[PDB]
Amino acid sequence: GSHMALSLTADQMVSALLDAEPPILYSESMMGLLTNLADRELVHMINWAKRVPGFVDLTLHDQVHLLESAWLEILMIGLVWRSMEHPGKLLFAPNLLLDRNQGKSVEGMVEIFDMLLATSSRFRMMNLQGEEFVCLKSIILLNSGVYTSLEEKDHIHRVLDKITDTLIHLMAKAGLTLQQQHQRLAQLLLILSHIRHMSNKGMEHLYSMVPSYDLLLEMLDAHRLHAP
Amino acid sequence: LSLTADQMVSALLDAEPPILYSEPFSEASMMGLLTNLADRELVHMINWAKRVPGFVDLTLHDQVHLLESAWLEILMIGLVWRSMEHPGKLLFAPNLLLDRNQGKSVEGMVEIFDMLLATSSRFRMMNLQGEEFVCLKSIILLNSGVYKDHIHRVLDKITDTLIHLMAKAGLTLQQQHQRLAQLLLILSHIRHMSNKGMEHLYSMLLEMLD
Ligand SMILES: Cc1cc(F)ccc1-c1c(Cc2ccc(/C=C/C(=O)O)cc2)c2ccc(O)cc2oc1=O
Ligand SMILES: Cc1cc(F)ccc1-c1c(Cc2ccc(/C=C/C(=O)O)cc2)c2ccc(O)cc2oc1=O
Repeated sequence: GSHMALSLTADQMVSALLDAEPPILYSESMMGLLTNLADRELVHMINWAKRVPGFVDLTLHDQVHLLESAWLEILMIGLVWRSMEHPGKLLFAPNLLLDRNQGKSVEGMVEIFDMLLATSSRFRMMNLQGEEFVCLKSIILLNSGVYTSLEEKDHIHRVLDKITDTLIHLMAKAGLTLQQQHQRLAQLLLILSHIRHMSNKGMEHLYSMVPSYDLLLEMLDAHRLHAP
Repeated sequence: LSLTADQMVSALLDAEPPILYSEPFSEASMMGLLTNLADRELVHMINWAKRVPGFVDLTLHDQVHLLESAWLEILMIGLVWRSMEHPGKLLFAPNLLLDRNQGKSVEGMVEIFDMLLATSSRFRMMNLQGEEFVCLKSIILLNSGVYKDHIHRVLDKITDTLIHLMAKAGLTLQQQHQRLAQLLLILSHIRHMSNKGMEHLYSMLLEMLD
């Protein structure tokens, strides 16, 4: 059978997102290594993205739009998640744990590094859970590009409300008061604005030294050819 | 800090800057007109910043950084608010209502226009209220240069304040959290616009604060 996204309970949404997680990939000149990693991560992101409840309900063209706006933020949230148990360090991959100082070997890279580090330490001191993380990553995929067919927008927003509900359930089951539930949610959603900022600074940097709409369309298209 | 939700709102409503006026247009004239308008609003913005509860308690360094980081986001949300009832147009001032065609007269400008219009169309579709608006505007000032325990206390207070307005208007407990989220996710898109806007402006405080 098939569960429509707007029918999911909070626990079924959490279970769907946890089950969709991509694996942690390994690293194979700093930049060449990072690009290869991202490239490989990308193929997996696509598989993940189609398992986000509500995503395949959209037109294909709308799917690519959302993925074109969100892809670098998604890479980044994952990076900051992996880096959480390693203060001062970015875990690009387990064989590629880089610190602030190595970052200074690439011009302008330290600033983004420091932004990424600060986001990671904020997640750490907030004690972000795995179950919250997956909610935030999905929110990113659905939200980044939604402000740039009226039924598609409404549907995307209704799925966003569902993940929000799911985040509130997690916080209520963790014992937070209503005030605390609202404040932590707000705090998590503001971190998302900073992740957007990081992404834009990241993109500026990449264009100055990248998946287009057309490649992501092709990669989305290619997914349908995968052997199950 | 000590204030109630009512007092916070009241304070925010009282601190609101005025709507300024602009002083047929060419490209260079339209941009001079927008520049001079924004220059004039920045003065009032600094003044409004100082009346935001919690802001002057920060160090002057933190006050300058937040404002330097957030000024365009603030200009932009004020614009999107003003333009809300004007489908397909940006109300930069009552005497400077500009349509999508008018923005095509400067290289790169129209892309930002569309993004501003979408934001504005989104606040209309949501029925953004004045009191919610002022809360969001203050969240932007406190959030945009944030990444310190004190900033986050004020933020939590504004969150609480937004929720109380929502409660006051009869929204269920689920509707409240849903709406709060929908609004703070708009803040992501406003940050993005600011970034795009800054990029374009490179393709060309200490006093009022101290
Ligand atoms: C650290 C950094 C600085 C930038 F300034 C731009 C991007 C990054 C960055 C990369 C590096 C990166 C390098 C190249 C590309 C290019 C992709 C492509 O060409 O398809 C993408 C990311 C990254 C790679 C893998 C990953 O899991 C997370 C990451 O998070 C980041 O913030
Ligand atoms: C529409 C736009 C496109 C850009 F690409 C950059 C900024 C804007 C923009 C401006 C125009 C603007 C033009 C010049 C300057 C400053 C120039 C300078 O200091 O030299 C600032 C704003 C603006 C002006 C007043 C206002 O209330 C809101 C506004 O919102 C915007 O998004």
